[PDB]
Parts: sequence; structure tokens; C-alpha cells
Amino acid sequence: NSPRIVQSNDLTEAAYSLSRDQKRMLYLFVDQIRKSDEHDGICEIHVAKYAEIFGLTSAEASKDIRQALKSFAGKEVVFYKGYESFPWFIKPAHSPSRGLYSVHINPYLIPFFIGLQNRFTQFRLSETKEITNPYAMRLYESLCQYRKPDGSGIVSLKIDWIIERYQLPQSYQRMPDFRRRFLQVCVNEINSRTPMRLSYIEKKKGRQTTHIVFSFRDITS
DNA sequence: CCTGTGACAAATTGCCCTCAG
DNA sequence: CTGAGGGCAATTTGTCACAGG
Ligand SMILES: [Mg+2]
Repeated sequence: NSPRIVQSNDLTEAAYSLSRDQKRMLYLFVDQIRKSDEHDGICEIHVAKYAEIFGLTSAEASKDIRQALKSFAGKEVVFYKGYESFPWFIKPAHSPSRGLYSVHINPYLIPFFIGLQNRFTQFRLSETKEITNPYAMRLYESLCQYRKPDGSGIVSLKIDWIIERYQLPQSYQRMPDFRRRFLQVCVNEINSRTPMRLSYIEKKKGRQTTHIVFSFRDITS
């Protein structure tokens, strides 16, 4: 039953750092954007509906959905084919009434959310909601960019490019760490908490790894 | 140069309780 | 009963020294 989340490939591949909680909210606006046209670009958020859709308590849910908002100040996203740096909101959010929050999306993002009828990413929210780690979030998010209908696919990604688009810590430049605190972690989270069955092999030129080749079956078979 | 691992610091997790309405 | 607050211990995340190929 989770609402199918349908995003521009543009989005799937862009450069931003958002928290777990924050990306969670990301999925929710773009849905309200999808029932929008010729838009105003304002979005409502209902605390009760959050803690039902993400299995939280009323009280904890209202922490997650407050802090996150304050830490959208500053947050940007860079678009590429291009070096076009954008910003998430224009006025901060607020709650006219008890429980509802009205955010104000930069309406110069609307077409970058509908993108193109040619190339776009889809998935259902049910897949992703038991992920704690966000980097795991971006990955499954891209991994779906390539899924063919039966739930399977293949892809090679390049380390210099994962670092940019997903915008990871500088200390991960050394691979020994990269594979410890990002690689084995995000493959373990996905292959545990989602309906996907992953594995990986490294692509090495010379004395250095450079690509990761991701390869996945829908666990449903 | 490459790597893996330990140890320490700094940020998250979910869980707890107060209080106003 | 709800949600706007304060606080938390345990684990998960970011860093870097050191040992060997
Ligand atoms: Mg929380």
C-alpha cells in the first residue's frame, strides 16, 4: 500500500546531503507535488499521518519533523550536463495549527520533479522505510533507476562519482575505510530491510579500485 | 604506494518523562 | 487523548595511528 514514489532521474542523481529523517520527508512532498499541476508549491505535513506511515510515536515523530526542518536552512542541491546549484526552501516552515506544518518549496524545482516522460525512476515507499542509514537510501534510490520490470538489473558505478553525488565524508577517500563504514554497511542494510538481493564486485585498474559493479535480484523469486 | 584493524571522538538511534491544552 | 519540550544510554558513524605486502 505505500504510495508509488515517482522521481526524475535528475533527482535520483544529484548532489546533496540530507539526513535520514529529511530524505524521508523528501519522498512525501514530491507525492503532493505529483497531485499538483501552474502550481503554488506549498505542502502540508500531518504529524499523525507521519507516525502512521513510518510507524512512529506521536511524540518522537514531532521531534523528527522539527529538527529536520530547522536543518533545511543551509541545505543545497547541485544539478548536472551542468553545475547549477539550488536551494531547498525560500521561507522557513511553520505550523498555523497544532500538528500541521506548511513548507514552501522553491518552485524552480517543480519541473525537475516531474522531469521527462522519457527517463525517470520509480519505486514504492514500502521498499525503503526500514533503512536507518541515508547513504543506503541514495543507493537503492539509484539502483532502482536501472531496474527492469521483473525486479532485477545490473550497474557499474565509479567511486569519484559516488563521492560527489551522494556527498560523503572526506575521510572515505581511503578505500580501507570506504569499504568499512560505507560499502559493507549499505549493502547489509539493503539486503536485510528491503525486498532486494544484492552483491558486488570491485573494478580495478592498476593499483587502485575505481568502480563497483552492483548486481541484484528481486528477492521475490 | 596498497591495504585491514583498533581506538578515540563525535553524531545518531530509539526510548523515557514533563506539561499545556 | 495529542503533540511541543527536555533528557538519555547504546550503537552506529567518522577519523586516524600502526603493521605488513
Ligand atoms: Mg526520532
